[PDB]
Amino acid sequence: EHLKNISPIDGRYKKACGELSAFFSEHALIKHRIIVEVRWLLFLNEEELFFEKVTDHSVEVLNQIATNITDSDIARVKAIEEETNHDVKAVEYFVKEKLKNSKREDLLKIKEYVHYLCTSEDINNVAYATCLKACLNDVVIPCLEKIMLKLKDLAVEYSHVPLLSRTHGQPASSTTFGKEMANFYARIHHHVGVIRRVKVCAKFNGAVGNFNAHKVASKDTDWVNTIGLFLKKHFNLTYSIYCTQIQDHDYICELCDGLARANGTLIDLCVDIWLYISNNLLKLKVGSSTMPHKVNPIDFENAEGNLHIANAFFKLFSSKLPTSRLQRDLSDSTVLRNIGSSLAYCLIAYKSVLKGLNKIDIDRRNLEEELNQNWSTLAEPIQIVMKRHNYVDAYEELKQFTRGKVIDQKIMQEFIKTKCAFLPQDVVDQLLELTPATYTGYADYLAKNVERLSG
Amino acid sequence: EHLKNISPIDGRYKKACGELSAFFSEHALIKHRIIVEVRWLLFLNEEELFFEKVTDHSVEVLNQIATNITDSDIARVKAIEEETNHDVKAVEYFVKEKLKNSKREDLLKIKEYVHYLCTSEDINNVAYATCLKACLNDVVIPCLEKIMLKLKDLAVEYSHVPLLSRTHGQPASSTTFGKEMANFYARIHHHVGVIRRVKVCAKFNGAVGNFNAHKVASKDTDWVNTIGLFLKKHFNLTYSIYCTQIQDHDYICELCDGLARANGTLIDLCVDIWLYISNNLLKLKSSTMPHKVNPIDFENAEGNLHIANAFFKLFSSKLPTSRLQRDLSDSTVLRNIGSSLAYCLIAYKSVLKGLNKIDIDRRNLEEELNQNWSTLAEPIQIVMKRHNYVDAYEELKQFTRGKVIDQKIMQEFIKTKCAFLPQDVVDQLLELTPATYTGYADYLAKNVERLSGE
Amino acid sequence: EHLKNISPIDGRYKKACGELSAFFSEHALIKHRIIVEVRWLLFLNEEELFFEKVTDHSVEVLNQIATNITDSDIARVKAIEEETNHDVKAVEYFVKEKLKNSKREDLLKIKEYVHYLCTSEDINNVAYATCLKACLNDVVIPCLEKIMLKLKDLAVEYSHVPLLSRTHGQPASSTTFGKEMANFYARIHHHVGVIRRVKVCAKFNGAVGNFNAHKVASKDTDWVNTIGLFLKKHFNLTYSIYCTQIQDHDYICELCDGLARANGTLIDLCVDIWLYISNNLLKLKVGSSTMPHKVNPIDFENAEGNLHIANAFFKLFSSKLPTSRLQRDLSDSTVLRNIGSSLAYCLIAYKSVLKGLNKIDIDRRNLEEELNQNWSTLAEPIQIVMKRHNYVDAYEELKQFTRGKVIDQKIMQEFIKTKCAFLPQDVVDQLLELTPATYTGYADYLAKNVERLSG
Amino acid sequence: EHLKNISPIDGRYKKACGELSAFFSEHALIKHRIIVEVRWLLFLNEEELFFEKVTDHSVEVLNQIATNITDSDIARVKAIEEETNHDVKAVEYFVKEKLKNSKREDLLKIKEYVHYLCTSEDINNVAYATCLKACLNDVVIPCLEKIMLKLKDLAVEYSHVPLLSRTHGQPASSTTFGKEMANFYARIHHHVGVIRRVKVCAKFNGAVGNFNAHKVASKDTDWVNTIGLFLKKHFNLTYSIYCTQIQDHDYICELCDGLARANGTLIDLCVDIWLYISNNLLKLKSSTMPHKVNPIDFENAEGNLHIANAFFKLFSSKLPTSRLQRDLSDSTVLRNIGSSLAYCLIAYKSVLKGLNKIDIDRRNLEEELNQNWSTLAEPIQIVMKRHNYVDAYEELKQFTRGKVIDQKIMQEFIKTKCAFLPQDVVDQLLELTPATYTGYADYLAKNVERLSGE
Ligand SMILES: Nc1ncnc2c1ncn2[C@@H]1O[C@H](COP(=O)(O)O)[C@@H](O)[C@H]1O
Ligand SMILES: Nc1ncnc2c1ncn2[C@@H]1O[C@H](COP(=O)(O)O)[C@@H](O)[C@H]1O
Ligand SMILES: Nc1ncnc2c1ncn2[C@@H]1O[C@H](COP(=O)(O)O)[C@@H](O)[C@H]1O
Ligand SMILES: Nc1ncnc2c1ncn2[C@@H]1O[C@H](COP(=O)(O)O)[C@@H](O)[C@H]1O
Ligand SMILES: [Ca+2]
Ligand SMILES: [Ca+2]
Repeated sequence: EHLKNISPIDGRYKKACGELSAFFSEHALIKHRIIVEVRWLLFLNEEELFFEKVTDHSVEVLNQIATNITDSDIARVKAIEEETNHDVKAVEYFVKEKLKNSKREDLLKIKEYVHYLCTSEDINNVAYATCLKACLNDVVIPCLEKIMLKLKDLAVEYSHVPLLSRTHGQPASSTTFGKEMANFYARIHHHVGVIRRVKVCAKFNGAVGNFNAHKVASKDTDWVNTIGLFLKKHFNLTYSIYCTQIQDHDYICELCDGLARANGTLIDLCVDIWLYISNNLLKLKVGSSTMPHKVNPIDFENAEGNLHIANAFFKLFSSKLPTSRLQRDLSDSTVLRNIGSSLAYCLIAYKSVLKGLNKIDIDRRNLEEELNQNWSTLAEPIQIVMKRHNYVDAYEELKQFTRGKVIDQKIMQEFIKTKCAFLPQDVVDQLLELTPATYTGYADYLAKNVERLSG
Repeated sequence: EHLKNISPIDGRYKKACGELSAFFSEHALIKHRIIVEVRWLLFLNEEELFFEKVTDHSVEVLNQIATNITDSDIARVKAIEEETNHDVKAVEYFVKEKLKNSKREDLLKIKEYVHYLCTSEDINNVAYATCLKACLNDVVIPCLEKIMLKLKDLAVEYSHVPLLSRTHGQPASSTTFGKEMANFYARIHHHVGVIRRVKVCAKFNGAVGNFNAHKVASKDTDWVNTIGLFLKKHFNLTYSIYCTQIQDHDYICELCDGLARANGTLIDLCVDIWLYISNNLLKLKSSTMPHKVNPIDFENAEGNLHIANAFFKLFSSKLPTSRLQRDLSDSTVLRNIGSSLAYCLIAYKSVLKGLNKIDIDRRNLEEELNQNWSTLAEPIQIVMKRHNYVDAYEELKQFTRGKVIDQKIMQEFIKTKCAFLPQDVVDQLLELTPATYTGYADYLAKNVERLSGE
Repeated sequence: EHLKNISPIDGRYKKACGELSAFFSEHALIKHRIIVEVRWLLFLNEEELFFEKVTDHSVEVLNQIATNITDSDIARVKAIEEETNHDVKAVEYFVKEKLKNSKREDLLKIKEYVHYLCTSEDINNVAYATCLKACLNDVVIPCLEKIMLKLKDLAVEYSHVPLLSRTHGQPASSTTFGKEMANFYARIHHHVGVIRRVKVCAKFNGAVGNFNAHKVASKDTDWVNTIGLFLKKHFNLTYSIYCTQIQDHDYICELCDGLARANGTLIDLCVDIWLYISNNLLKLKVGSSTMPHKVNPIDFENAEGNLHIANAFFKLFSSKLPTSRLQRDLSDSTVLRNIGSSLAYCLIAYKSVLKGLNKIDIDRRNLEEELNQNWSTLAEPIQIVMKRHNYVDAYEELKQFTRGKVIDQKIMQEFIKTKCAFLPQDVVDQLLELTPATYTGYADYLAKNVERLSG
Repeated sequence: EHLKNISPIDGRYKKACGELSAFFSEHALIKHRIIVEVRWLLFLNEEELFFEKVTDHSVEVLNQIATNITDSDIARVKAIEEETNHDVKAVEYFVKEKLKNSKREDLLKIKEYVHYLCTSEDINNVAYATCLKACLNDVVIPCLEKIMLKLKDLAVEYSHVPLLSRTHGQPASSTTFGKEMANFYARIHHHVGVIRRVKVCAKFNGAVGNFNAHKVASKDTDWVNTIGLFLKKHFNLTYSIYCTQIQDHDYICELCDGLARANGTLIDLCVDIWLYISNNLLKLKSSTMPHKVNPIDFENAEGNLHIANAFFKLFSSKLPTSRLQRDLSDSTVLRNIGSSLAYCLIAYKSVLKGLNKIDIDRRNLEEELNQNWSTLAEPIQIVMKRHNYVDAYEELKQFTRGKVIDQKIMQEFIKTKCAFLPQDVVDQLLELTPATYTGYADYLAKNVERLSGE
């Protein structure tokens, strides 16, 4: 009866993406807001800006509010939100309540300083930044790196296996299966590196970004330095100093754009794998409800759909998050509640990709037969050699010779024997030893050396 | 506990969109697939194409597999699916086992005909078609029609209330608040009419759309006509004859495009109401300021309409393409139709909540109009021209050079520069104010239902 | 040196789309604005709202301003626009000038009534509506209907030609080449009908949509009825009564969405044709710069790109045109100047599709060999017949029999002979006459009857 | 006559973006392809991989094919293309015929090596890479940097000018005009830094990316290292080793995404300036009203930034996918990179034109602040709390119940409800006004270049 859920995220695919609810769910949002509030009061206590330090034990009681958050804690916040119709204000009340309800006298004194000087977005943006960072570092990017590792394994394992290339869908100079996978490794590797280099930013600046309240409360405090310390020490966050009521969200747009480019590469992979399978060059480990031996690339297909959905959210984010009327409009708040959904679609797709990739094997006989039926792809190296030995208009010579004939091995090798005999005999012999399977350039070297040679 | 859900659809906003799960959830899809399977067998029984009509009571027993589907039945399908890793197959197995266990001879006889001649998409597309049609007809469009009704109520109630227009954000010829709401009514009315006219289509054509199986099974049956009947009689659906393994989905794209255009109009409305409120011209029925009331319903709507539209653009771009006789990437995409409509419903309910908080601020409306006498420049020029004056604009410009234009200056222009006019015309110009220069705004606002057209 | 143009529309592809400049170019916009201004004054003359009718000859002199618009007329408008920095105001001045510069005394009287009561958007929206309507009716939809006719011709011509279907890329029950093309006909036919049914709307309502000026000028005139007459009589346009300073643009969004769905179907076509060619089932009329007999589906590929570009504009339009702050912001004006570009990308793509489709022929031998190597697709009709004669678990019987075997003709027909012998012998004989080429259902009937049977 | 062009890029806005045609037009692409071909042959000559170094003067003659390309040369390539229907092939033919006609023996000898070992995309991708890099470095980014400079000039000049903030469109704690411009400066500075750090990549790897031809032609050459050298020495480009027939285009997507994020920030700015102007707080340096001046530069920018972003979203979604070792659908898409940057340039030039019309309206700024004393609710509560007051919000709410909050009421609250405060603190509260309650807005605005970070 998670089966009665409308979103396939919380419905059909909940098993695939459930680990995300610790980062993104209203429960996790409430939890992290409580933590941010508690950490702020702990920092005010540390700094003694407004009161003398509470007792060592009162500090641990203050801590425990943030380190032991229960389901009932969450229900309590929701209960209060029914009164307030303000979700962050409900958390202030909750934290003050737990302080009132504590034994401690010093804690009863300092409870009025909960949320002191803050605006709601001070709490929210840190909650989101810490959840997003931890989600990507602990769940989403590791899943991407698993796909990357499997592509590298495939690149090395099949580095030598000749494969007929297709440009415009049609036969072209050979590659190897390893090399084609190496190409996807190299791109995913680059995408992961760009994404990991985006800095997750936060701010803590009050009503409109200017420390208005803070300046009145404590005129000799350098609030820019004090907040930078707060965010670094309590959250390991970079501080984006310039903001209105909202953090600008540009780092979210950067991350999402990065993930969206990764997703594009993965869609490219999914469709190529589908096409290799269509052409019977790859086989899948055991399907069709009517044909007993038919096995379909349904993991790649499911992945392709969910990568497109993830990218829809990601385009929405980068398009709408950067704009907010004056010192803010609230339309960004609901949009941001869908960051979790966007990364769920990524995770569903990435896990399907992994499942698909682990099912594939090469079909050597089919790979070989295709290559041996596509001798026309040897046109270029014959011309290249002819030209190296001063032949003029090599392509026209081959064109003339093959005119009105169906090009095959016999014709290509007759062309070498009777039209290239002017070459040194060792060069002629090497032309005669070339096959579409052996004309693969440095595909094998490049495939097995991709870890080292990719930028 | 729904608080641990990742999607805001099933978490924070569950209350606002929960009525959608009867149409769109895996439970709803399972339920409707079972119904399609049962009705196909009922139809084969009616038609006697492959066996003689079963007993009257056996057709009652068959129908009850469809008319009493429980959470238990749903969990059973899911259980079978762990084995099959094929969802529709798991429904075939389920209907068969209900038939095996029925304690009816003639039903044991016909159970091998469950899903006879069908492909899974025959079942899926009818299930989606009926769910989407019912959802729009019963939940989604009536919610849009409630916004329409409120906009028309606002248009009538405030038809006569003058409002300083703004073009490029700056003062322009007056309108009325009711008229500005009538504009949105006329557009939503048009959109709803377009959406209602989209024909919901379905197919039931076997593996690849060609009745391959059907033709072998019963070579003298006119299957085009038989399926037309099946779809109309059992589901009240329009038959789209041409298909591959999949129904083309073009009608879904059309409905989605239509919804997205209505959403764009509603975004236009949300931002304008926000601007009127910002300019203190409307009032509404803040954690720091004691008397501050913010347009948070309209802001929430605005955000959720953008989200619905992201899905809608996705559907319209990806649904139309499928590799050859189909690739399966559409299956997972279609599972998001309910989410897209949940964003709509959340947004529409926020609009309704916001519109019901609206009141005019008459004093601020009047004060603004009374400080924007420069907007009477055009009617003064219009009337000068009517009485054969040449370059009326340059004359007014000449007169106001270096002056800050206000009431005194504009009425001085009329009295001293327009005195050549008939005195009755002079007198009418001198009675004009920005609040009375509203053209047929009041007329158009009151008559919008009657004049908005199709 | 149209080759120095930045847009490929006015550069590389100008030959393909040049007929559009009569509808959409700054030249055409100026031209149609002049016509709208002249027609308004003609209507004021007809109606005698503000002056007694000019002389019969003065009417023809007034007409000739709109029916003889030259390149120098256009340069003159631009010259004036350098002064005004207002493009419509420059047209008012131009029309007044031509009236001043006319002989006529009555025309010298009425020239002050040029643009009388109008706002600039009154002129613009009618200019755009008439250009858009005429462009779609005369150029864009006829090109689409040409593709539709070619698909119908292909559907009928090849209605009988058996073709191995592929679902998930893999073998499935047969169809015919005609039938697959018939499917595209049926969708394009539906799209064209939806698009032709959108009503092109216009308005003519002054500053803010309310007839403010008009009501003061002529209090007893029913302006709603008078404008409806003006738009019908002078332009054959539907009147959208409700507007601000701008016509709402919703009909443009409807048309563009319609074209975008058509484009999606055509992208589906382009990729399917590419895949049939990849699989050597279709051949192209005569390529590769290195392989002498290679001919690539470059027309389909070029079409696929330009359909995506057209759809980018179309998504932009439906997303941004519906919103405009209060009684308008001007950001819609520049957006609308790209309607022409959007339809140029459509026309480039549609002409490439036509060029590609006229190059295709079937490759019967390849079509036949593939079918005859895919006997596994006969699994379903064997099971269907077994079941009709009371066999239980037919699929499992076939599965058991083929276990560990490579399914081929011999195995499938041995299954019929030795596992289906319980069937009436006439049914057994019909099973034994079935081939993948003859198992095509009613594909042939449906393909040749698509004109009549499509909805 | 350019007035007959369909695209506004080459029609109405030709003047604003014409400098782009040197980077992006078919003429520019033809020109750069010729240059790549010539430099490859020059490189084979330097390396002596297939023939001995030609004569000193023959290398001068070869280089001049590249350094003096004319309109005539371009028309010649086009002429050849009518025959070939292959654009790069037409360039091979052109360079060869320049060589055949050169009147040099050693050049007649080596002309068969034009395009040796290459695929057309070897030539195309280097041509695009160099054009895109130069365009961004020389035209596009410097135009963004001019907006940055102006925003910083505004931030400094108006650092101290108080401005009533608006959250949800309604009064909030003050800021300053310079501070609100500093916010945009900091974001554009960040975006420009990201865009500048994208590495422009190229390849030169033959038919399918594997040096198939190269390996057969010269089996002992380290081609990975040789091409690295070619690309760095002749074009100053980074080598992306891994490719199919096509370069992957990922770096184009990254640049485009970066530009699109800068565009979103500039859209945010255009709408905010429009809102400030609407609220009469800024003034600018109408066919009907004689004194009306509209923000048409910002409105034009807003529209063209949406257009640039439509292309950018297109590129990022379609460029990354290519069927197998490539499909040709990317070719026609890449021809639109120049158009996308022309929309950017048009928009950036409109922003610059608008920002240069800006002045503050001090009286209207001051008057608004002086009518919004309710915004001092927070600092009053903050200070009460600091001196141990409990539920300060409820106290102020209690006091203002049923009252329209104004200066008199707020100062009465301080004098009668906050009198328990130290008198110096009371005195400071009584000296606060909404115009002086601006926190560190002035400080942050003046220090933005120094504090915006990377
Ligand atoms: N200025 C503000 N900053 C942050 N949150 C706010 C602000 N004003 C109201 N809210 C609350 O933000 C939440 C927005 O909910 P939603 O639109 O569903 O994301 C509600 O609980 C609002 O009361
Ligand atoms: N040809 C088919 N038609 C319809 N459904 C299918 C087909 N092949 C597989 N399926 C099933 O459809 C479901 C796709 O799931 P998802 O990708 O999560 O939408 C899986 O249960 C597949 O086994
Ligand atoms: N209220 C208005 N209605 C229509 N056009 C206007 C208006 N105000 C200014 N314009 C002009 O519209 C044109 C817009 O140019 P662009 O932004 O390049 O499309 C300019 O010539 C402006 O002067
Ligand atoms: N494999 C290829 N690589 C690069 N260009 C090609 C290839 N095959 C064909 N072309 C040419 O690229 C151009 C594509 O033009 P367009 O579709 O207008 O961008 C045509 O001149 C084609 O002949
Ligand atoms: Ca194949
Ligand atoms: Ca205002």
